[PDB]
Amino acid sequence: ALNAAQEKEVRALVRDTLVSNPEILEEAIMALQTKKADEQQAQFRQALASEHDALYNDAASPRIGAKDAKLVLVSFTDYNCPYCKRFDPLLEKITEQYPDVAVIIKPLPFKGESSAKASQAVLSVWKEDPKAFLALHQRLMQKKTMLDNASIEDAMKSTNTSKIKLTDDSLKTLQNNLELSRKLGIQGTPATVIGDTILPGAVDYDQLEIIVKEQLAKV
Amino acid sequence: ALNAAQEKEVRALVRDTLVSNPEILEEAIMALQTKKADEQQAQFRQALASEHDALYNDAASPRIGAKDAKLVLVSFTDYNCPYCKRFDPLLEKITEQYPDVAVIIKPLPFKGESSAKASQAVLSVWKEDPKAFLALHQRLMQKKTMLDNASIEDAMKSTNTSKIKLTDDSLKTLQNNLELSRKLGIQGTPATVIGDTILPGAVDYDQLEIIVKEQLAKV
Amino acid sequence: LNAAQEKEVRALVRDTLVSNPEILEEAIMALQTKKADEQQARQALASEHDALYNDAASPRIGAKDAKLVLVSFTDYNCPYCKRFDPLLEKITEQYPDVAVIIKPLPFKGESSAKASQAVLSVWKEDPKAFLALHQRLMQKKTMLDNASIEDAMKSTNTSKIKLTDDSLKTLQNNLELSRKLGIQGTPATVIGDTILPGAVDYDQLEIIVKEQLAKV
Repeated sequence: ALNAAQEKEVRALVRDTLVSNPEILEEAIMALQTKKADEQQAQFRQALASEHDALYNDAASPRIGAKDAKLVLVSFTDYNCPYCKRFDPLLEKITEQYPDVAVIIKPLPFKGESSAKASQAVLSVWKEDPKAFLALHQRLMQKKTMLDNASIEDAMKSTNTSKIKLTDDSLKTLQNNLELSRKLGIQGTPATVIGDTILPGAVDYDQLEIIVKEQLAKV
Repeated sequence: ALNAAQEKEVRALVRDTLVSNPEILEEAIMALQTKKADEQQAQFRQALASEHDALYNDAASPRIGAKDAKLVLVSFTDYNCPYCKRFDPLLEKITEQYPDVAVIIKPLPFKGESSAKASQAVLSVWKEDPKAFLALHQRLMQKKTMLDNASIEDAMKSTNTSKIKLTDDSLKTLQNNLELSRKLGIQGTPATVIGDTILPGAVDYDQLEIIVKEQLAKV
Repeated sequence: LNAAQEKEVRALVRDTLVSNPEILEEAIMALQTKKADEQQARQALASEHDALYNDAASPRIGAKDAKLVLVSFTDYNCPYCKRFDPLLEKITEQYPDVAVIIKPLPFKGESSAKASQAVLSVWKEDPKAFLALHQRLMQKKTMLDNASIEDAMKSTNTSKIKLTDDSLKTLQNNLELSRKLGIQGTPATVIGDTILPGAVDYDQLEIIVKEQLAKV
């Protein structure tokens, strides 16, 4: 053992050490990144059921894939999130390889104004010209640099959506995405809803393919 | 209480433990998501506790399944609700496949006049002749268009309950269900209490099996 | 100290966190403000001068006394990074006055963090072997996994080198760095006072390097 008083001082040092040096946390996160484990969460079934219509029946939420689809994934993502930029082509590839599968995008504004603006832009484009959304979506994901208004205008120009107005209705959609994320325990991106579980972060295509196939099976 | 060299060393052992063993972090994350999920559900669970006798001990509320079941679902349903019609067979299937599980029906007058009349009919049947309840319950639930005077009467004719009087007392039980739905936050049908969670809509058999199995284990 | 007590501290770290998730929620909050403190889209590369150019743990391709040092933020699993790396190398080959520092990033997932651990670990212990492993991992056309990484390290005489936990500290520093410079994707190359935001034609790259080299 060790002094019953020393025990409680170690417990406090665990708290003070982590909160004061978040690089410790971020390195621990880096360490967890090297472990190939899907960290699927089932803590939120009730909340997912309770929010079914907000997840899957919101016409303002862009869709990649078939409206006909048998399985719909919900991607909570941020156009400025580096892991998001890399995880999205995997999600896209699922819909290409499994046409029975579609992905609903829920953009989030976590990394600031330009995230909010990009979110606004794609949501607006989706509402006015659904078929032009995917190109703009991809173009934003390809930006290697922190977005700003200039680089968003460029993305819209090179994807012929520059003439589409960013609307106020789209911001209501964005605030829904946010409150919805709040309720599903989603505090980081990318988070992916696949049936009853949430995939709290990005995974390898191999792991994603298996998870889709298992849920695509259940229906 | 603890020297400076050991404070210095407990602090360094925080970083090392977490970075060397990311699994600790993963546990801590799950623990947190569980905390979140539980806190978001606390109001609902308090209500479930407060309305326990109205939920589980009202002899006027019909039951499908063993009176001594280990687990009792509570189905808030409406005979004119088309999703209730798709879902009810799944709830029945659970009692068929899992004899330790029973379902209590809470009929609701949500969709209109014939919803109140249909609820009154099955509640009235249940109390006079419980054995005769289920065939009528099934029959009304099978009807595809909204019920009216004639189809409720035909439903009772084909299930030999036509000669059972629809009581005023049966309406006390109906009003009780309304009260119960308000206090539990049930603002639509179907809704199912399963242990300490509530399914707020129709879900496929598999997803319902998983919740029932899980809640059955915790007993 | 005291090896027995040290065992308990380790188990306390786990039990304290798992039994009180609120500590983790504070810590994430603390991390949030950290990421806020850093994020920023002729600005921040200047502040981050020592991080950029004087990290011993950061691998270098080219002369140690080079007059121009490009900084390559890159990912071993990123196809555009795989195609662009040979071009940055060719620059050092054709312009021995130009060196390239490598900042591996984990953006494309679990193998990217491992590939990054391997090269940073090899650079600390066996710097002579870094370049061979770097090109090897960059020349694989499939997603890295544990097998192809081990296979790549055998081929380059580095299979006896442990992938350290300390190299993750460096990998997290690269994450910090890219936040402060507004680098959200790969490849991205720092050249003088400007950041080249993707894969470009060699001819284009050459022109920019040649001008910055003359600015010195």
